[PDB]
Amino acid sequence: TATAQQLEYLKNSIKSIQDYPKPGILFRDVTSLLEDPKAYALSIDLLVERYKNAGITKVVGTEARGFLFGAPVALGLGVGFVPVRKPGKLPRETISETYDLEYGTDQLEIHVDAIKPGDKVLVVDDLLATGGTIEATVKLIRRLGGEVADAAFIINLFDLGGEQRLEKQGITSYSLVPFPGH
Amino acid sequence: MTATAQQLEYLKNSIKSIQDYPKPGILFRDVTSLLEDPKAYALSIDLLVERYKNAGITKVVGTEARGFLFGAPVALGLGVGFVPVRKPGKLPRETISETYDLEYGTDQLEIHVDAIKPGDKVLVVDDLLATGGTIEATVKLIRRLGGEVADAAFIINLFDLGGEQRLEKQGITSYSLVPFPGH
Ligand SMILES: Nc1ncnc2c1ncn2[C@@H]1O[C@H](COP(=O)(O)O)[C@@H](O)[C@H]1O
Ligand SMILES: Nc1ncnc2c1ncn2[C@@H]1O[C@H](COP(=O)(O)O)[C@@H](O)[C@H]1O
Ligand SMILES: [Cl-]
Ligand SMILES: [Cl-]
Ligand SMILES: [Cl-]
Ligand SMILES: [Cl-]
Ligand code: NA
Ligand code: NA
Repeated sequence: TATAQQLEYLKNSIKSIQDYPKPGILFRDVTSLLEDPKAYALSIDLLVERYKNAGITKVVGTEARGFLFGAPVALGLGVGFVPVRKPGKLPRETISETYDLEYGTDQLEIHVDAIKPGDKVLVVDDLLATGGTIEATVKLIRRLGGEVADAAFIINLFDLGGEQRLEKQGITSYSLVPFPGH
Repeated sequence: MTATAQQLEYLKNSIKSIQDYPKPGILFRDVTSLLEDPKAYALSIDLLVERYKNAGITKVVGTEARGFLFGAPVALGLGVGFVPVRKPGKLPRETISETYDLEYGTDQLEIHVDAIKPGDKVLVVDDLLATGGTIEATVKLIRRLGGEVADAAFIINLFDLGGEQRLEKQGITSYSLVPFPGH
């Protein structure tokens, strides 16, 4: 759907920083896109347009960069936003999922009352790398009886194989900006 | 220009309160129940955008992570850039930092040096104003880069902790939707 001029504007809006966080890493920085009101609005409008007819009842966004894309997408779809958070940050009853980091593991939590049977959920995050956090988030949603088949991202690091990993869990990914490298 | 009684009631009733979180003797005001209610969440964003539509804001700064959920939709509603202020070691480009006092220790916030220019007029957004310590440090980051900040907006004001007065004395006018008593 989106024009060359639009996709090139979004790809050009994202700074890449060599040797962050360590030598030999090319970091894709979405904060330059957030600072540009044309790039930020275009990115939210394109994600909303993709899902306007999917019957989404809830958007789930991952802490913390995913909040910046999932919450505007919730408002554009006319639905509730549910955060999945690092441990200890949600105040009411939660469930937890563990996922791999580059170094060791960590947890994501969700409020148990945030998703129920008959919900259809979209997961939104800034960037698809391993897809570890998304696999964890999908497991939280399904444990509460929610349906999820869709994840949406600004950036797709397509050399890291996150998309095929999610396809095997029944998730279709939509991404605006593909970048090579790992 | 302000919430009606019906709107204030609806927003206040959309917020759940949790005793003895995150420590005993605090009554935690939880915005997640407002976020999950599309009527409450859209209303909250509409009321903040309306307040600043004529204020000449050039940038919105939102503090990590609950502030992101209100500052980002306000930035989009105003048609202006969003700048996150984050916990240390998350922002990848050149930063400056501020250290501030919490009840049981110190906390640190960072901002990208290139995100704020002299002449920028900045609105700061967070979910909840308590002592004002967090927003005070955020305002220092913005002012150290030459940004001009006269305005902070919140969903919730804990009016007993006098954050509003602490901020007005720093040239920051607060706009908050839901007042609650207590700490
Ligand atoms: N913003 C980013 N830009 C570039 N590489 C990234 C970014 N975020 C994560 N990675 C890389 O993806 C892997 C981490 O995967 P994950 O644990 O899914 O974040 C490592 O190889 C990281 O260097
Ligand atoms: N009762 C409370 N309910 C929820 N959040 C709180 C409460 N008291 C303080 N906070 C949060 O704690 C941090 C410290 O607030 P401040 O004292 O304004 O720096 C901010 O993120 C506030 O939003
Ligand atoms: Cl993050
Ligand atoms: Cl659990
Ligand atoms: Cl937070
Ligand atoms: Cl009360
Ligand atoms: Na490498
Ligand atoms: Na009007």
